[PDB]
Amino acid sequence: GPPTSDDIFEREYKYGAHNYHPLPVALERGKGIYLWDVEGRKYFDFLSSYSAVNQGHCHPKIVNALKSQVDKLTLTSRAFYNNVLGEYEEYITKLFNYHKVLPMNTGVEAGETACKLARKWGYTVKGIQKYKAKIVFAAGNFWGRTLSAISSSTDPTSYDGFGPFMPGFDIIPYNDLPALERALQDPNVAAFMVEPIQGEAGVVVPDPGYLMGVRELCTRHQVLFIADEIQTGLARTGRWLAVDYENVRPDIVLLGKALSGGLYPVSAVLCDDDIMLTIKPGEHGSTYGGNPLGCRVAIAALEVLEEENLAENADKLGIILRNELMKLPSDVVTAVRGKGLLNAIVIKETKDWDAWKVCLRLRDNGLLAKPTHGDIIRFAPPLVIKEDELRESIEIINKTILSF
Amino acid sequence: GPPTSDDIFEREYKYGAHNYHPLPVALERGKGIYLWDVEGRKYFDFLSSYSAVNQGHCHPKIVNALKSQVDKLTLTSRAFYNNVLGEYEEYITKLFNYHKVLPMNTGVEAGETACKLARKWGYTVKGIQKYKAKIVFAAGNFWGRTLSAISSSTDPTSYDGFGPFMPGFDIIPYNDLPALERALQDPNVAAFMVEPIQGEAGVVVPDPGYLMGVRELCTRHQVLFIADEIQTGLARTGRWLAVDYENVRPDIVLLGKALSGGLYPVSAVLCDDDIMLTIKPGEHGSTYGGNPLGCRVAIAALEVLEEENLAENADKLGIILRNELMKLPSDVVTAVRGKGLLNAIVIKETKDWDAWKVCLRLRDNGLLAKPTHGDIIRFAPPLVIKEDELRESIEIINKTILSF
Ligand SMILES: *C(=O)[C@H](C1=C(N)C[C@@H](C(=O)O)C1)C(F)(F)F
Repeated sequence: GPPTSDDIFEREYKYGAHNYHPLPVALERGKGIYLWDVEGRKYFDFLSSYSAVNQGHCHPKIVNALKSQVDKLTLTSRAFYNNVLGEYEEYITKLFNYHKVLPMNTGVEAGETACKLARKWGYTVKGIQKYKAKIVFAAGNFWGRTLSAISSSTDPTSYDGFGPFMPGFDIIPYNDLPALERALQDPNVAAFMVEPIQGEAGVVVPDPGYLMGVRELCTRHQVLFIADEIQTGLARTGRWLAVDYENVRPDIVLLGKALSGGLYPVSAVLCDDDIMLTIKPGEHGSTYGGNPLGCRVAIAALEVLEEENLAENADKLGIILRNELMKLPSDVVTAVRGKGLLNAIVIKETKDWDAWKVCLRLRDNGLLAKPTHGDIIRFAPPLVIKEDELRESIEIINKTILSF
Repeated sequence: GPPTSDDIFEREYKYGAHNYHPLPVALERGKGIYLWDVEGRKYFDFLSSYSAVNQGHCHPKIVNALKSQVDKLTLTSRAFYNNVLGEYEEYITKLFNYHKVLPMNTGVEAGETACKLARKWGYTVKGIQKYKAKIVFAAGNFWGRTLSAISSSTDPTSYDGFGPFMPGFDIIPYNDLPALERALQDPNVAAFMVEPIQGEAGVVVPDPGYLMGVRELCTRHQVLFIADEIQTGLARTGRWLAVDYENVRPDIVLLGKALSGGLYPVSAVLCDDDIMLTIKPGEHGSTYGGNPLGCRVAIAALEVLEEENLAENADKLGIILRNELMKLPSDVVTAVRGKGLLNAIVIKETKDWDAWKVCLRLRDNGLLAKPTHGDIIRFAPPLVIKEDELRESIEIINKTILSF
């Protein structure tokens, strides 16, 4: 017969690096909001592959886009033109209202690209002396695992044993406009990179007016505002971009994860000509960036978000979800936070009760969620979920919580 | 009607970043060794998407693996297990005879992973003081476009304007064993990372015995030998790994590009337990790394290379290609170099005549190649090419080169 779940666990333990400690579930099929493991059990997916499958698993429109293109052409490299890339470029730039896009594959590649743009613009436009340019980041940030990305992290698990670290990266507290203003007094700062909601830190939502104040300070001091929307973008928080809640237009927007509906690693860096064109031909690239197969699925993934009005659904259903989670007792859950369908709860963890235990029992009751800290659980189902599916999930959550 | 080639160029110029200056040809289909542009013209592909379509464009076996899996499950994220990853991990580790593999998406992510492994092993096993670890690179190296990767580059187009740079990277000449021996006197060196053939630098082939000498010096001084085979591996030079020509075993091997046959960004870091397990759960990863869709594609891509004996074909046909190119007059072609089907010619560049114009005319005569410097042209067709097709291509190259 086929492998069991324990077969799958031990094969990976023997032949794969040990860089992850996954929840013990061996999944074999996904469709829409549901996942199935190899034993045939069905689960509500309340992680959405860290918001990569906003459109649900294996969305038919995106799948058909991939199957149509894979028989024609999948990779020319950027040494030549292909017929798909410019169609995607015109589409995504008009959708988010920026001049240009630079295509990359993974989220951390988008962030590295943004750092390279900020520095090159800092030297060639702002007039910073080489190589004194600084980029400011917020404590709690997460944007990947390259040496550069971990050099801006305040989490020791990310950076311990991996130094020495990239110079020119400064860290300030999140949700702290006076701290930002102080940092931007230095004219060698080229950019501030920030998540409009910090996902990895525990769905940390900054105070109203924070994004508007970041925009005001960056513009005043001639500093690029880089908004990392790789997790928060693409309807997850109830808008095309989380910055849309305060009408804020960043200088550079990063997109990734759900840009492909989970079918292909596609990321994007959006900005206007005066920034984008500081990088000349030959000065930045990627083998697979902008390939025609990824472009076709990104177009379809974006079309799904717009056609099915998933931002409106995430906003309306997130209100219901937060409202129902807030009914849970306050000797069990200490806080409920989030926007749209990016939410989290904080449990009152004791010496013998934590969030990993809760998620194990949620899995036993047919709902998959992952804990982000010893006391925080994220709830992020695909945006295609309907109200009755959500209420059935809320039921599983309520029953699981108080069954402790 | 459909966009013309000029339409396609103009649209990318308007909506896409200008980080590339591609050869002006607009492809819409490819299969095997051939590409078709939107006007319907047919071309020999002598770039193979930088050796990512070693198996030829749209290889039916790889396409079938992608189409079969895209219906089932494409991305769970590493928070859970999927049933495919461990089958791939077992397959690739047994094929290359290393204990373990760490899956990533792009080549530069694999190189970043190797640098992190080297540093972590350097501090936790070798005993180097934090954070004094060094990694030595060879001048001319290329391993991607992150801030860390360009920090080791000697090509100003890669790094100029993008600093300040990552510390702890040292540079020595390529193909220079005395220089490596002198560099490895520093006990703080954790690793030497090197390409068995430098592709981006213009297909620079080191002297016989270089790789053996590298392995000897790295072992003698307790330094990790990291072999970057993202371009040279996977039958391109006539072996599973280019280091097989000298039968040496690196401590870490990097694979990328053709690991998917061009259908998906998949890369891999191979090494034994003593190195791999220095990275603990939660200390490294990637959203799309190890997803089931990429794994299914990679298994099929590797099976194609094995089943069709593409290494043997590249070895046999590459010597024919080089011998025929060497018959051109020295007034025109000053050097021919390569291994297997990774080859280049050096032309006698004048002020009126350069590699770009040769490649423009090659395109006019039905063959696509790209210059890597003003006087170097790479010739690297897919490894499924047949001898008669190669000889037809050689006639095109002869006619084009001698037509000036
Ligand atoms: C691949 O072997 C190599 C290239 C990269 N690496 C990135 C790609 C690009 O710049 O788009 C080209 C080379 F050396 F060109 F072949």
